[PDB]
Amino acid sequence: PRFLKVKNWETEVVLTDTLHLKSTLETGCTEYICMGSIMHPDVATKDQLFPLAKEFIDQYYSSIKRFGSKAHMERLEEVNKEIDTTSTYQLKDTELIYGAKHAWRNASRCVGRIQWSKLQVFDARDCTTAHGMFNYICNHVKYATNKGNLRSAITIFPQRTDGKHDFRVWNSQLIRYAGYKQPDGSTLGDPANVQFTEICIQQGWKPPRGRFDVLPLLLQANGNDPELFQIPPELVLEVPIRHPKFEWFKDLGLKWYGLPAVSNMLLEIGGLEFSACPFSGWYMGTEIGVRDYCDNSRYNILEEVAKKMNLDMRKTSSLWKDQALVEINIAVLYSFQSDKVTIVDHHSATESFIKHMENEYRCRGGCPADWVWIVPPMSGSITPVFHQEMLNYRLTPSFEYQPDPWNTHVWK
Amino acid sequence: RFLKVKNWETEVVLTDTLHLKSTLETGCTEYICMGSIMHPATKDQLFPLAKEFIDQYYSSIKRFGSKAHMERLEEVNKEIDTTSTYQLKDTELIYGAKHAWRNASRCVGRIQWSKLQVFDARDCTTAHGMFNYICNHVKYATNKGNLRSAITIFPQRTDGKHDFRVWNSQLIRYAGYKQPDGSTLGDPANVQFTEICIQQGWKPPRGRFDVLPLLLQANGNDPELFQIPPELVLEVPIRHPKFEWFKDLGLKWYGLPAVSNMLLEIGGLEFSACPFSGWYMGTEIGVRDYCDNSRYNILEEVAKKMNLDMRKTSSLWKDQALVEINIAVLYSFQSDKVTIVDHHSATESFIKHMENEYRCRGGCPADWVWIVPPMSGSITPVFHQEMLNYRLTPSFEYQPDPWNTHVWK
Ligand code: HEM
Ligand code: HEM
Ligand SMILES: CCCOc1ccc(-c2ccc3c(C)cc(N)nc3c2)cc1CN
Ligand SMILES: CCCOc1ccc(-c2ccc3c(C)cc(N)nc3c2)cc1CN
Ligand SMILES: CCCOc1ccc(-c2ccc3c(C)cc(N)nc3c2)cc1CN
Ligand SMILES: CCCOc1ccc(-c2ccc3c(C)cc(N)nc3c2)cc1CN
Ligand SMILES: [Zn+2]
Repeated sequence: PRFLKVKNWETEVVLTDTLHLKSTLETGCTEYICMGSIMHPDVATKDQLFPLAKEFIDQYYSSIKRFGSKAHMERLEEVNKEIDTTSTYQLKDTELIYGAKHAWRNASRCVGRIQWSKLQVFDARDCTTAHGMFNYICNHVKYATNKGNLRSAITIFPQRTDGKHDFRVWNSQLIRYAGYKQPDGSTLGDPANVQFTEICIQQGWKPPRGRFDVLPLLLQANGNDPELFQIPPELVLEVPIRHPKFEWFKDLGLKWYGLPAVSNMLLEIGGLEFSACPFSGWYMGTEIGVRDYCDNSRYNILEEVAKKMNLDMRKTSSLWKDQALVEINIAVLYSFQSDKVTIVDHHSATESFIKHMENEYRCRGGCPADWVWIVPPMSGSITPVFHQEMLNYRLTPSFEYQPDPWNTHVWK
Repeated sequence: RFLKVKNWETEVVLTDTLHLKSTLETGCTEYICMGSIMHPATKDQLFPLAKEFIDQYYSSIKRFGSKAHMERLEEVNKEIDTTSTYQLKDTELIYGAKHAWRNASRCVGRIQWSKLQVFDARDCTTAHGMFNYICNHVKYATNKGNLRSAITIFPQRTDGKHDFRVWNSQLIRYAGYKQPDGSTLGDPANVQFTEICIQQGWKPPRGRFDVLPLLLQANGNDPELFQIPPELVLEVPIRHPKFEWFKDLGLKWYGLPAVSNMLLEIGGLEFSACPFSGWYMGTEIGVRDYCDNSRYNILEEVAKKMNLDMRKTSSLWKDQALVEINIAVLYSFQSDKVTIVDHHSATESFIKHMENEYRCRGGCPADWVWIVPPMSGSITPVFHQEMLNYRLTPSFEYQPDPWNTHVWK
């Protein structure tokens, strides 16, 4: 079965996927089970690495329309000799850039991929220490932020060698707010970040103990113990959240940071593993997790918004949760737009993704897409991705999950 | 292998063993997942299918290996030998029909699966008799607004040239007419079937909420038209608890969702006509796609009457009007005492249902893509619930529309 077809049930457009033939790794599904809603369903040896590097180099020389050329054959022989004599190899700058852009292009869960070719790639493979990691990360944050006109970027630190000298960013994102578990069980700040917050304090961080404390960077170079650094506050662009109609919404005291920069994933290119590779874009409004904050000793933001809206909160069928959720998302978009900080709403983002997906089917022969993650977390059926059938499969280069470094790190 | 499913809000982990019993394919492979794709016998093949079903029936009544289990297997085997098919016992039909619902991975309403009223219509021979059985189904299931789940099962497929079919997609739906300009009077989802009914002799009233006639096919014959008696069709005028102008939109909907175009498979037997009904979850009610005027959706018109800024999508006017429409649907059914469930309560019930099924059955096949409601997904408890999807039998299946296969006479 060389071709697979997907249908859009609103428009009746049918697209034909051949790209899936290049899929490399297992999905977790079988002919008898689907694991599509499952969150996640020793270094490479010499013999394991030869074919993975050849596949990548072949793909690279095809993309630049030099497949089979003298340069292609010479590059292949060079890589083969490096693996034979050193058990690994080094990517050229061009291949690194190509590989990072294509890991984004291949990210089946990412709705923002129409932008994939504009990624700014910062080569930090000469970095040797956590201070140098901090320098690279500050420059990335400053460049990507661009005074609110956000630019997508990735910074790539040295690849894994024996697995005992890994570079890692222990933060899950470069910018996130601390959370503090109180003795009485309540949470101050962002509840998602309580474990990592406790690690930072344990490493020596003196917490301000506020609602929106930007966490320090915890940076690990060359397998050494990680080191704490404070991001300069002038580099952290933030948006106060207010509402175009509800005067009281600003009184909730909410703000969010402008730059989503995920820093705990692994970038895999040609069998090489870049365990420190923070990448950033701009937000879709629904992602901003200000909803889980506590306004007082007992109430969510969602509950507190509904209470200030004078909604009936005794029955679920009044849809007070739905009403409040819409208004919170209105406030997020209004505030970012008012402050001229790049943000995209879920209608625009999904409409762009469908245009992206069609272009990729036409020009590339397919587009791996994970419906469970592409459909936004609200108003699903009124966005164009809901009635769009998708095929999910794993192409390389790719971004991958990796274990939390505190679970594996051997402390010096 | 046992497979774990995790809820990422509660951290509850359930262990799935039931998927090891599934025998039908899902469409996915090791290299490609097709979870968002909508649609991914002979004498010689029938008895293994029948044996598998008879086995699980007698296992379910804790009489596996019993004398009656063996005799029934011997009876079914002889009957396939001599007649190329077999007939289910009344008890087996009821078990089979209930477990087809129990196994419907896309249905969020399955906490109710064992309370299903099963109507045996296997003695039916004509479209007039189908009409009678269907009228009795509608009347019983409607129950003056205290809706009750029911299925009516017509005779099984024989050689494939004598199928019983309900040509309607639901027992009760509104007509939809192609307007001279291009807009739509009535339900846009039903324009094609409406044209079929008009071609078949139906005289259309050409309003916004014309209940379609039943188009009924018995024994492979040409289908016949019938008008459901209007007093059997319970309807709810849609109004809003805050917006007094909502009732001026003139919208209404019918109370009884009764899907009639799917195929029920039990023990290798195929029941091509088997309309089943329950009650609505409010988000299902497709009143959103109606046209108020010559150019505007109900969604666009509701946003207008709400005085929202409709020039930019980031004002979220679509999301705001959608919530208000769904508030009005629920308020209206509740005000008229017609059974309805909101998507918060329904998904909460389904999580409890999963817990029950993992405890007593070792798993629950679930299709996340279809279980998560079409609005406010992540603030319902199913969003963060991992699910395993697999195909068990008895099951409800899709089948082609009869007007693509039927040869007229
Ligand atoms: C430019 C604007 C971008 C937007 C609007 C965007 C949007 C999104 C959204 C909404 C998600 C799902 C979020 C969730 O479920 O919580 C996502 C996931 C993801 N994005 Fe993008 N994204 C952008 C840029 C990027 C870039 C620059 C990269 C990498 C170079 C990237 C890689 C990924 C990956 C790997 C995932 C999946 C993470 C996982 O599997 O856990 N994105 N994106
Ligand atoms: C009792 C109240 C019930 C509720 C609230 C309910 C709810 C739902 C919903 C919301 C869907 C998906 C809707 C959509 O995607 O448009 C669905 C699918 C389905 N339901 Fe239920 N349901 C109920 C009863 C039943 C009964 C009694 C049966 C059969 C005996 C049944 C069989 C199915 C099947 C087979 C599907 C999937 C159809 C397909 O795969 O295309 N449901 N249900
Ligand atoms: C905790 C389970 C959810 O996992 C997730 C969920 C989302 C993303 C993610 C990654 C990159 C993004 C970029 C560059 C821009 C943007 N607007 N959004 C992003 C969202 C990562 C992970 C895993 N680190
Ligand atoms: C270790 C991180 C814990 O946080 C987590 C953990 C898990 C999920 C989660 C789980 C299931 C999802 C499904 C089925 C679809 C989707 N589109 N997204 C999901 C996101 C989010 C968060 C963030 N609260
Ligand atoms: C048109 C594409 C989607 O297909 C669908 C979508 C939904 C259902 C369905 C079936 C039975 C239901 C019952 C008994 C109650 C209820 N409240 N809802 C139901 C919804 C069927 C089909 C197959 N036609
Ligand atoms: C011939 C029937 C035409 O109507 C149709 C046809 C198709 C779908 C449809 C398509 C894809 C869906 C996905 C990926 C998830 C989900 N949860 N639901 C879906 C429903 C609905 C309708 C109802 N308008
Ligand atoms: Zn799958």
